[PDB]
Amino acid sequence: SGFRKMAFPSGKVEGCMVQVTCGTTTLNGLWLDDVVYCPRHVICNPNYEDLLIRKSNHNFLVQAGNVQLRVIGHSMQNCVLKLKVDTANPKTPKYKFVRIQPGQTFSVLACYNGSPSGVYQCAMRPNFTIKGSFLNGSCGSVGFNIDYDCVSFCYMHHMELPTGVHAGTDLEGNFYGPFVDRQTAQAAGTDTTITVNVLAWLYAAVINGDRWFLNRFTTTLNDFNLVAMKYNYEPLTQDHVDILGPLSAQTGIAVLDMCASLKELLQNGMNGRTILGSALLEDEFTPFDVVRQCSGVTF
Amino acid sequence: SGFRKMAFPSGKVEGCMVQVTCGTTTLNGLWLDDVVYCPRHVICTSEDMLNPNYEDLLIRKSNHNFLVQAGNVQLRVIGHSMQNCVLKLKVDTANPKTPKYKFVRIQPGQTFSVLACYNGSPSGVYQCAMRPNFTIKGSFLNGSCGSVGFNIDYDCVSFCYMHHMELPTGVHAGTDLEGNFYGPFVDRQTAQAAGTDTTITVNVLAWLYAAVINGDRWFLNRFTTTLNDFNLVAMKYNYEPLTQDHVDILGPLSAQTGIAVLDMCASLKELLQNGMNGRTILGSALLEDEFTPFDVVRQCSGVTF
Ligand SMILES: O=C1N(c2cncc3ccccc23)CC[C@@]1(O)c1cccc(Cl)c1
Ligand SMILES: O=C1N(c2cncc3ccccc23)CC[C@@]1(O)c1cccc(Cl)c1
Ligand SMILES: [Cl-]
Ligand SMILES: [Cl-]
Ligand SMILES: [Cl-]
Repeated sequence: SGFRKMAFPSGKVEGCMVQVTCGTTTLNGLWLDDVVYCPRHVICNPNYEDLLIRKSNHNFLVQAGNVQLRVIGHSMQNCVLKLKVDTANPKTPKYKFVRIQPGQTFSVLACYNGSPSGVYQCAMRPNFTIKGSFLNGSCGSVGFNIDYDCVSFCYMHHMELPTGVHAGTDLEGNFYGPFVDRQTAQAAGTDTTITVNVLAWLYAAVINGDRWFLNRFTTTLNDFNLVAMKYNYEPLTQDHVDILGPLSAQTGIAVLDMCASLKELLQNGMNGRTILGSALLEDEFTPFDVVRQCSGVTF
Repeated sequence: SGFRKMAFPSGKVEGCMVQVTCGTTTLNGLWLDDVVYCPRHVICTSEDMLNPNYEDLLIRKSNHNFLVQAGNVQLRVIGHSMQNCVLKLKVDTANPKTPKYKFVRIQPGQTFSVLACYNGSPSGVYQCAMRPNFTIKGSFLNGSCGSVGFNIDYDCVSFCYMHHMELPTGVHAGTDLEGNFYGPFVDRQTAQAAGTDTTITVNVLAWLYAAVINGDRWFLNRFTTTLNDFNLVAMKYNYEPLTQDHVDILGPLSAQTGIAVLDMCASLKELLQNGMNGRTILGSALLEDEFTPFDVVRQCSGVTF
């Protein structure tokens, strides 16, 4: 029993975190094989090709623990700088670089000066930002998922927006969201609630014995989406209904039967009650996260 | 900016998790140097659990009855002893991944990270607090016994909890790493229940100071309170009494924000009376009590917004 916001074990990622320094800027890098990946803004309206051409290998100081790595090459890929080093990381895990979609969750290993400080779970919001917990010096911290023994790196931290939310790239340097890596007026767009995730969390509550919100009613996909659009909820697709199939079979509550429960919660509120210790509808657990936590999958 | 329920990086603890098997029972062990620590109920069957005589069950076991697996490697047990509700298995290999560590017993209200494990394999990490009724609100399934709670301030891991059981309300009970249970619990299948739980007042105040640091002040008021009047009100909402020690501990946060502890107490009194009226504090519609004053200082900026 119990249901917590759970992150993946961070050990395989901790063994990859390094400190990158260029002039006065210090941030975090990810050391995989003989390459250190970090935000390109470590070098400085920026013309990154012009700033980079003026740098030599010895201008980049890379520290792994109490050991200085020597940079033997450098290149830029989108908004990420790739620093070739002479030493392959002996702690390099089995890994892939994957780009995630809004609604997907991942673990973040927040780092300062190449040293991991904490791990938390979060979701890529529909507006492509993350509601993270980052201070200055956290740039280069990464987001990941673990599948069997393979680490899938999906996020690298670059900046904080004026509302306190965060923006970054995948490990190929492509931003999530209409953001740019420069000091200019940028803002998070209007956000929405991840509907399939709220439904998954309602199924996690039922499995754990919280059933007060269930009702005898069902709905159609179209009627549910007309209601959900009114409350700034993301549209629910047939793919989402299909993905919730296993949870629907385990609890005996059809997906549109759970949608009718959700419609009632949106129109009436919780009336002083809580679901899994929360007075708000939680949207940062995916259907797979619910299945994994209620089954004990290990890595 | 931002405020998340943050766990310590689990790598130093992952390298210590092993699987312990005795007969038909399998659970998790913590391998530090040449000793594997695990719940003593690994020697019990389901029937034994009503009134187990652990001394009588243990005397019938030999070293070779304990199977310890670290990854895909079998460790050899060369000795065994019981210390309170923990079994200590001496092995013939020191763990090369043993971090710098201490065993610490914590008090109610303290927080810690939990590395939940099944078959000696880590599955996830989350943040917890020792409730005032000495239970923890964890996420544990059968097979998670032996999973541990810890903190990693600096490079040293302080082990504070080892998981032993789930109570009928779905909450969890366990011991420190010397095998002493937190609370009035026993490792017996006897009728046991969590006592009435309360809210950790000093932690809610710490979290209100975190909200002020992150730029929010909507909940503040022009009032103050005496400590005694605050406690008379707090007890009516099932909040733990706030002591002079708690007021002292909140001193640094009070100095950073410019809000006296007793002025923050008046704000808490008003929130209890009025609710949030559709508003949130750090993204929550409930008052959060699983962040300590120390956690707030560790996570938040030193410069208030
Ligand atoms: O947003 C930024 N940083 C920051 C990142 N994360 C948290 C912060 C908290 C507080 C202050 C800054 C934070 C660090 C670099 C930064 O100022 C910047 C500026 C322009 C473009 C880019 Cl890509 C990055
Ligand atoms: O509570 C217990 N366990 C469990 C531990 N954690 C989560 C569980 C979830 C679901 C079922 C059991 C869980 C495993 C051993 C257990 O049945 C037991 C019984 C009596 C005393 C003791 Cl010390 C331990
Ligand atoms: Cl609601
Ligand atoms: Cl010791
Ligand atoms: Cl303590």
